Amino acid sequence: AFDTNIVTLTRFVMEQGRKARGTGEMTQLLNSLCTAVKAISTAVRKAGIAKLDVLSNDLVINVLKSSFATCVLVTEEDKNAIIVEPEKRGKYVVCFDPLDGSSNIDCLVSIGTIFGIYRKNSTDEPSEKDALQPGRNLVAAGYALYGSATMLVLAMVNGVNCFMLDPAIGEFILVDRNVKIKKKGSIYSINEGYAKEFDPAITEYIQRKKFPPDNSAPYGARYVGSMVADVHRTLVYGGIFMYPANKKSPKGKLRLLYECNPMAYVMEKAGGLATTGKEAVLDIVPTDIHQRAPIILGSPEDVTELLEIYQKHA
Amino acid sequence: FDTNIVTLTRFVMEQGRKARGTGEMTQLLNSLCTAVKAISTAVRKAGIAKLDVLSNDLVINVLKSSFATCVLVTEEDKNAIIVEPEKRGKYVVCFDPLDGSSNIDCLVSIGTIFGIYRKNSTDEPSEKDALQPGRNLVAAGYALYGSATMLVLAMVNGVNCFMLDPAIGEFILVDRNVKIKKKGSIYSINEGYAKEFDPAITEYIQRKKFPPDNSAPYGARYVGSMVADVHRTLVYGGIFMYPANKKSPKGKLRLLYECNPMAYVMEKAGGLATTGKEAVLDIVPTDIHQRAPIILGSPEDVTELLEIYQKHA
Amino acid sequence: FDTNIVTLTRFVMEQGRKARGTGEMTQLLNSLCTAVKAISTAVRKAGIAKLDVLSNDLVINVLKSSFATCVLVTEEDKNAIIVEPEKRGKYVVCFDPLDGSSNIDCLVSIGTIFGIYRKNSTDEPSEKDALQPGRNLVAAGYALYGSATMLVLAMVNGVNCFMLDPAIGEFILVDRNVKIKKKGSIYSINEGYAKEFDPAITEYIQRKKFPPDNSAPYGARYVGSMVADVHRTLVYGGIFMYPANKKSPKGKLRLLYECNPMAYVMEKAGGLATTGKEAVLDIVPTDIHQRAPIILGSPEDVTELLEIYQKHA
Amino acid sequence: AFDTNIVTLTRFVMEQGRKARGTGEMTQLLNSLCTAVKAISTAVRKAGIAKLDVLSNDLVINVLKSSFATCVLVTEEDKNAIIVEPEKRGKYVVCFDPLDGSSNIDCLVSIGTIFGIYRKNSTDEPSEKDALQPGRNLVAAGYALYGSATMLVLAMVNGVNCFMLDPAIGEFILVDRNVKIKKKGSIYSINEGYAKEFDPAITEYIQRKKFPPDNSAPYGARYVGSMVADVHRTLVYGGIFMYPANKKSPKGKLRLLYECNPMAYVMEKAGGLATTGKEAVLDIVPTDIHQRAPIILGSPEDVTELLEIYQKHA
Ligand SMILES: O=P(O)(O)OC[C@H]1O[C@](O)(CO)[C@@H](O)[C@@H]1O
Ligand SMILES: O=P(O)(O)OC[C@H]1O[C@](O)(CO)[C@@H](O)[C@@H]1O
Ligand SMILES: O=P(O)(O)OC[C@H]1O[C@](O)(CO)[C@@H](O)[C@@H]1O
Ligand SMILES: O=P(O)(O)OC[C@H]1O[C@](O)(CO)[C@@H](O)[C@@H]1O
Ligand SMILES: O=P(O)(O)OC[C@H]1O[C@](O)(CO)[C@@H](O)[C@@H]1O
Ligand SMILES: O=P(O)(O)OC[C@H]1O[C@](O)(CO)[C@@H](O)[C@@H]1O
Repeated sequence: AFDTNIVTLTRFVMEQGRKARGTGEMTQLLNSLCTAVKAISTAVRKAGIAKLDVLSNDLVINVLKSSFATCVLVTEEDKNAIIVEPEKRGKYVVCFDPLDGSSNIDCLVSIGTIFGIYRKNSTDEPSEKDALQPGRNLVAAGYALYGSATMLVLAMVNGVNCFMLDPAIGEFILVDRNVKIKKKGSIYSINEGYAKEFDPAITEYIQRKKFPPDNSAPYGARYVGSMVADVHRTLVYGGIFMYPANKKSPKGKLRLLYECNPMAYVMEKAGGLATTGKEAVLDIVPTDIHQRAPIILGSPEDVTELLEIYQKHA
Repeated sequence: FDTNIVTLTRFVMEQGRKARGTGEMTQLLNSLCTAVKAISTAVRKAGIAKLDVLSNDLVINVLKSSFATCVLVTEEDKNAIIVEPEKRGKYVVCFDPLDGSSNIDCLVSIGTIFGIYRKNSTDEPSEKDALQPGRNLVAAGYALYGSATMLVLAMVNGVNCFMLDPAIGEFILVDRNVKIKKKGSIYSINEGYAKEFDPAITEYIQRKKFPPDNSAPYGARYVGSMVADVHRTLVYGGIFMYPANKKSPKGKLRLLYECNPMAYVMEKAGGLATTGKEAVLDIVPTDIHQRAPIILGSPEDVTELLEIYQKHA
Repeated sequence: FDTNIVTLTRFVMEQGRKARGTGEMTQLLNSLCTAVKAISTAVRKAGIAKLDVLSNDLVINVLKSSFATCVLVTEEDKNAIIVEPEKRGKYVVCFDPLDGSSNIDCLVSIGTIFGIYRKNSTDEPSEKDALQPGRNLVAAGYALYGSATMLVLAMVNGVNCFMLDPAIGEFILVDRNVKIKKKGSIYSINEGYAKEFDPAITEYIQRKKFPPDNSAPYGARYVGSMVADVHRTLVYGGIFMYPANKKSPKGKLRLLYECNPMAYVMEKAGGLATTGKEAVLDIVPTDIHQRAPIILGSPEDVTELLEIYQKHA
Repeated sequence: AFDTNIVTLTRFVMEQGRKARGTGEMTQLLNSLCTAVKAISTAVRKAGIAKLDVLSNDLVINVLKSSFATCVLVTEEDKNAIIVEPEKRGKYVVCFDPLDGSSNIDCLVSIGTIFGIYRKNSTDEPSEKDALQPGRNLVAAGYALYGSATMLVLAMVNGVNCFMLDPAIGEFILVDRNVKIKKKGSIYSINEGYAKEFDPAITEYIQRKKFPPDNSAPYGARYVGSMVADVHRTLVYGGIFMYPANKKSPKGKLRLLYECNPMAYVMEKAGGLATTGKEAVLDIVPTDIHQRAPIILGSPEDVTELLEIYQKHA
């Protein structure tokens, strides 16, 4: 044991970013983010022995500004975009959900940090307009799951890679390289306590998973109620995850910039699909930083089956 | 930096003192905690570089070494393990060393479940000493390997929750005399089995989604890991169900080391635990690996479901 | 991933079983290990963001809570602590909770030293029960907080060394029945006290540097922390000295909780421990904070120095 | 607790290196080195539960080459300088002692990693000649002490800073900023088992510390027998550390490039002095990568007192 050739997230992003002639900024940005992720992981691991959304928020803003790689930051927590001080500005726009579903801590349900990184393209002064790009423009996106293990999943133009935090050295080690989702899965994930408010396409799809017409075995249902936990299971095991709109949350619950679009970019770089039920989530041009969206994502055939049922109903 | 920390060892030692006992339960839970920490560290790095097997070996070894056990029943072993005379003590332990190990690929929280009986007869230790009603467990609980490692322990005196402090390797008392909510707002079941359900489960699920008294509908959650789902049911209230579907008409979950521990914890917290026909804890087992249907959780929610079972007679 | 790990708790429990005892020594060293891990974590981050005090409070609390002690003697406390009747057990423990705490500024390895006696009288617990010859300790040792945390434990059966595995928070048996080398090649003393030495220490130091039989000279090492210097003397052999200099003419180090533990460990490993006039362990103490001169280490090296003390009469 | 504004070694070197318009290479180099330091720290912390000089060596070479910041590496272990593959070359020369005094592990004596970093100045092809610069040219030097805590001490042109590894997050936190050694100390550190072979200046100096002519209190002696442990005590507490030549190790024992010169640069940036007894260690132009040297270092007045005794004797 004592491996002499550790592949850390920093080393990985460097061996790619160097083959691309990049300015070192991305490595710094993500190395910073990793420091915040280990700090939150440790706090969550001791939380009952020991508001954490708020402390997590502050920590992520402070390591991102000190990376000297960012210029506009968008949080769930902060009402308006944070524009970084000129001395510390670099060229990226980061949109992040710092501690997704923090009420789930009480029940020890695995929660996560979700992030999306854009490059600032304009010549003008950093404003929140720099944050209003469609998901399609993301240069990197991902999440950190704080579970039985801490996994950082990073998607960049070349594919999805998983890194697991080795607790003894405080480093994310590359554990799965260029991940791809199954074509067709066997689990559907949706909160069925909203049955009453679902649209017809949704309702027909669930019945087809439970009562397969085709008289195969019905799908298994799974719903942790933590988006990072449910998307991680959908990525490694396959299947479909659905948070559509239901009358009483008419534009969906999840936020387009820092929950839906990071997950949709990961899904797509893994060979999966992500849609509202009408358009692809990554093509939506955002008009508000806290804009909400329906999302259905997962294995290509499963999503395509629900898209055909949506087509049928309009 | 807190100087009078209550650890699981201090806690169990002071309760045992009141029994005017031998010290054997404290030796036992002390050893079990060593195994729990080692499985926790293993799951935390399961990826960097099967586990159910090592977990099984580890729990058996630390328990044989405690000088507190005489019969051991594992999910992994066809027959009960009888402890060597020189290491025998008075307890029978039935445990599931790493429930739903397949779940580790997806980072789903899993855990160790255990039930401890006292051997009461004078003849040689055997499987029959483990074939007691769950109502006769002297202690039970589970360790959850999740974003934090938690050990929940129920004994005659209540349910207490201990969190592993990873900096000093000790389980610290963080929650005392846990009691479940009387009525919750979450139902937990694998609805992919919908065609396989019976009339009462099906009518109950339906009235959760479409509430007759025009109430708020229940939220649904189903992690797919018994320890995670039951832990949320304990701290948040609600109902968790794994009834008989026709592919598992006795139920899926095993009575001695999955259903009975969890049911003993639920009833100690003021919750209820039923098959839909009898109390889980009052079933008299005939095979150490027999399965049972389970419905457990907040009292009003489980009663409601029991009233749909009997309004269906 | 090793499934039958020998922890200090398993080790002490199986030896105690042979005594047909009460289980009290195991309760005691189990609690002391909880305190040792917490002091270890504290020293490892002493810088990020006094400690002798918290260390002292922590050792007293875990010991009062073990139900195994009745008198406690600390470096930090003017008088012996008598344990409350409801928590009293049979042992007297004298300990130094964080020896040479000033050394932490320089990252010098420091440690906890302890000696355990059995209270033998029938009258109420008092300081007099701690005023026994070191020869009558039933167990002694130290925990070194260094690049690794090590607990060295000596009891009637030998010296064993246990290393803290920081991933599972358990002390693992890594070295069994440690015996010192008969003759070593390192002498350890604070030579800045050179004018204060006596004739025999001065002639001995001189013959280490300029060996009369034209031998190899000894290496000198002096960490300035009793636990580090004595630990190197145990694993590597040699001699360690803190004789009386005229500013400390009784010696500096305290008999009950620094000299006697270390001397009991040395004699159990086959080493010797002297003041230069008597065996340290046979001194009958009159004050719980009295000091003594100490010279301990490999048998041939300590004898040689004893022959320069008597060739000086 | 849970501090939201953690100052890590990476953040520190970045906030300096950015004010200097540097290429990001130094941050990468030292971030790499920190990964190797945490890995060795953890191995040493479990060594008895569990050649490590050799494994440590390999790990340090592999993280340095992957930093894309180095071109020539010099180790105690390897006979000749390691020239890095063109794809991975950057501009620094690193000379390192990977696990100083590894025999001291058996006795749990604190040992360390020592490093010196030069910039390659030549226009020619990386060779070991790039490593043969006098200590005066070092752009950064330092050490990692694996003790009761792991401390990384880093000296750069601006001063000496201490960082302590926080074990829970795997990060070196800045704990002492712009450190300076005491002018005059009260401890002298030398292996006096060599008394017989010392030169007259040394011998006179030790007697003056034990039998102060001036009839003050004699100095205290301390000698751990681990250079990193003894230099760290000399830096924080003051005093003098001496490893001169004694007949049977006639050019000193310690190596000029990766033991003496990193320590001499730290001492001097802390306001201390480091000398052979004849010249300043940092002005010696090395001719062999494994060249040995006398070194006496510590508080300015203490070293100056021994230098005057050396002057007297020639
Ligand atoms: O209770 P609901 O409405 O099903 O919410 C679940 C969703 O809410 C969150 O907890 C926060 O958005 C997500 O992690 C998850 O996908
Ligand atoms: O020390 P003993 O003999 O094992 O007795 C402990 C008994 O006390 C309890 O801890 C509660 O009084 C029980 O769980 C157990 O049966
Ligand atoms: O996939 P299913 O059929 O819903 O079963 C999940 C159940 O099985 C297990 O994975 C193993 O018993 C449990 O942890 C869990 O409650
Ligand atoms: O369990 P008890 O009564 O405390 O006895 C333990 C005794 O056994 C030993 O561990 C060795 O036989 C002693 O150190 C101690 O006095
Ligand atoms: O500075 P001195 O006088 O050599 O004393 C060092 C001794 O004092 C202590 O620091 C405290 O007793 C010991 O650890 C050590 O052996
Ligand atoms: O035994 P000696 O000759 O005093 O050697 C001590 C020196 O050797 C080393 O162990 C290795 O060079 C150093 O850490 C230390 O300064």
